[PDB]
Amino acid sequence: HHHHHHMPVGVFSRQILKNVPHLEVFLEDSVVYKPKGPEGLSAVAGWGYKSTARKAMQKAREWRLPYLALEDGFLRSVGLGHEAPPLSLIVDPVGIYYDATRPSLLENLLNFGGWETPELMDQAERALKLIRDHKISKYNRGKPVPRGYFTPYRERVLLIDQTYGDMSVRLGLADEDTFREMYFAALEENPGAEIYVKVHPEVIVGRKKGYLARMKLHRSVKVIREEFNPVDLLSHFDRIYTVSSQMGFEGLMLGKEVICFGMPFYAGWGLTRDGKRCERRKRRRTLLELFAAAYLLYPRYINPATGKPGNIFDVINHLIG
Ligand SMILES: Nc1ccn([C@@H]2O[C@H](COP(=O)(O)O)[C@@H](O)[C@H]2O)c(=O)n1
Ligand SMILES: [Cl-]
Ligand SMILES: [Mg+2]
Repeated sequence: HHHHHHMPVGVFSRQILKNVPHLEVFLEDSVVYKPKGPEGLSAVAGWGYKSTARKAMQKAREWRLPYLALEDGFLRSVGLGHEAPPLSLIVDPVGIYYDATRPSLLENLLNFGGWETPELMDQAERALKLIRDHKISKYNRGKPVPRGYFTPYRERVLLIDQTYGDMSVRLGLADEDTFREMYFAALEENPGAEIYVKVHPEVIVGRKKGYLARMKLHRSVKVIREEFNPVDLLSHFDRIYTVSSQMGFEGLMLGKEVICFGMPFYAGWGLTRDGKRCERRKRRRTLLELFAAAYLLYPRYINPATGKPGNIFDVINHLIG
């Protein structure tokens, strides 16, 4: 009893526990809704930058309590956010991975270490191979790219579109017009190539609007609105253009050349071609090291079969079946 406490985490939105019934399992603490004061609390938590989340941040500030930034894990589910609960959860008491304006737990892991062991790196190799072999991604919904869709050996590049309102854009040091710059930069650099734009799945299903999807591009540009498996789609390109999408890291995991126009969580470590700078990120990292911290250590996994705390391999085995 000396090594544990009964001090719960405060939240200011009932929507968190609604969308994540196993929230307390992820947090390893109890949750309480709208506490009137800090006494008895071990932290406050919020989801993204919605109104209620910013109120939680303010209370953390007021009360001098840690603020836990909660997000869906990098491996989330078989289905989009509105289809099922998340299979892993990111819980960041420092900042949040997509916010390049401050440190985050993930950035701290990458900068200063404390975790690189032969045993962990072996696990990372195993998990990375399984994800590549089984074409696993965040949502695991898309269909395969049929043979004949792409012309063999034809030069082509891929631009990744995102959802309007994505906080990772502006907190990744970019803005709405960065997507237009990314497009014309790709044109100028690849005069002989075909240009493909992949619309975000949430925009395909009509729940959100996109940046590039709303633009009027040259008729020769091929805008993809079919719901292809993203890692299957990526296999048909060598060079990827992205502002701040997680799909850029999925491309990096497949060894593609990733040109970043924002500063996402995986940029600034020496593995990407960066149009932005982040002086706070100093240590160079290999892909395996970046993957180990970002996918194995940083998220909190549940064993989908038991509802109890687990690891990345529990979710992988669940996604395969
Ligand atoms: N244009 C896009 C952007 C993202 N995605 C998928 O959605 C996930 C989340 O991407 P965002 O970071 O852009 O929301 C990606 O890791 C990828 O699996 C996609 O399939 N097509
Ligand atoms: Cl919230
Ligand atoms: Mg998203």
